[PDB]
Amino acid sequence: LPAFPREKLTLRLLLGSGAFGEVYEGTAVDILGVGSGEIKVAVKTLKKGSTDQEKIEFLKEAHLMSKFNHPNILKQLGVCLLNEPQYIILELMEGGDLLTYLRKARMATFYGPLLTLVDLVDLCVDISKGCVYLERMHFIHRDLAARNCLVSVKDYTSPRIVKIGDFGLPVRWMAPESLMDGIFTTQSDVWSFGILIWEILTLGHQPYPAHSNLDVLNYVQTGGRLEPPRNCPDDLWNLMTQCWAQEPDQRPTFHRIQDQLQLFRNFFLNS
Ligand SMILES: Cc1cc(Nc2nccs2)nc(N2CCC[C@H]2c2cc(-c3nccnc3C)no2)n1
Repeated sequence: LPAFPREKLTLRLLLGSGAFGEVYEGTAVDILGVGSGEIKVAVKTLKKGSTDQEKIEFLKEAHLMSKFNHPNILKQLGVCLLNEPQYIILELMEGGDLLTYLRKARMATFYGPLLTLVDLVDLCVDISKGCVYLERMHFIHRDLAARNCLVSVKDYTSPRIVKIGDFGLPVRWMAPESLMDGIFTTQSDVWSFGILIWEILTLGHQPYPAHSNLDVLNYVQTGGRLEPPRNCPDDLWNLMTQCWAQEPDQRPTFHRIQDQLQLFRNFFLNS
């Protein structure tokens, strides 16, 4: 657990209060090493006067986050758990959640979307590399969706990186086995990854839009799948359908998904 002195941490603005207590944008000194300097950070706080039951949950969250060191997984830089309020220090993803970033790219201008197909494919590659790491760690996320991913930039012209954020009812993202049997495997995360790349390729559309949570479980259990995104490339729709195979055993691995996305990216770039 990366113990960090709260004296080297400064809280500057409030990002929100949708987790344990509040999330702050701040700065940390020497968090990446003694002479590294001041770096921008996100700070997950646990409210002072929190119950023992809440402290243990915060401690669990810090233990899970300490296991992840990958460019496409949100990184925990340090923790302040000796005193109250408790802090979980994270790398700052200034662009916010991927769903909002996608929706704003579609709904901002008249000329066209602020994200091209090649920008979208690179978002899929970034997420799939994060999933390969998780599959290798034998970690099952349980909630892979665009709302649970973060973007490093807020603009649409700078180089960007998408990271898998907060770790796991979200019915539209759940595979059929999770819905009826409560089975949660890396192959059910593969189902969710296909839902997330559909979200990316539609620039933030809600899956199964005409349907409700009860209609979704009925429709999906009986073989019904999402309609293809408008002008979606064939090889991307091929991989999306592979991810939604009724049997988890028939669904491809994350290592295969990364290769197929990489092969499509090369096939697309050569044209
Ligand atoms: C414009 C911005 C940037 C940012 N950046 C962050 N960077 C790191 C953690 S939060 N956060 C935010 N927020 C708005 C709500 C509160 C805070 C937030 C979002 C997340 C998050 N989201 C998706 C997946 N996983 C996580 C942990 N956590 O706090 N708005």
